[PDB]
Amino acid sequence: SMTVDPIAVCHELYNTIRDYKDEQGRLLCELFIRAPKRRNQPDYYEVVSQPIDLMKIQQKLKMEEYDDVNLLTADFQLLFNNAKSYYKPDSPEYKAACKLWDLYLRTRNEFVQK
Repeated sequence: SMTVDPIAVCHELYNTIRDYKDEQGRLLCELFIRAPKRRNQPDYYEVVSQPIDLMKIQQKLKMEEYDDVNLLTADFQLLFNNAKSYYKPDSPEYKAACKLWDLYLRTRNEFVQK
């Protein structure tokens, strides 16, 4: 719709990512629940400067911080870009990042289309 309620749309988009299974029945978001701890993953933090995960995004959602769809988009962009920065194209993480990002955008586009 051209006239949307961002708080509502952001809740739906989070739920989309939270609940999605691929055709193999894999709950792809499970790979993104927790980012590696800084003090336990020096290789990851050589290539990732600002970590984020679904725990953080869920907390922000609960705190009502997503009142602009662009803010949620930026957080998922970071979430998936960080994964693609460390993990290589053949990895489950990279593949799931590409798939969930594309799902995010497609779902978003249906909510905010003219």
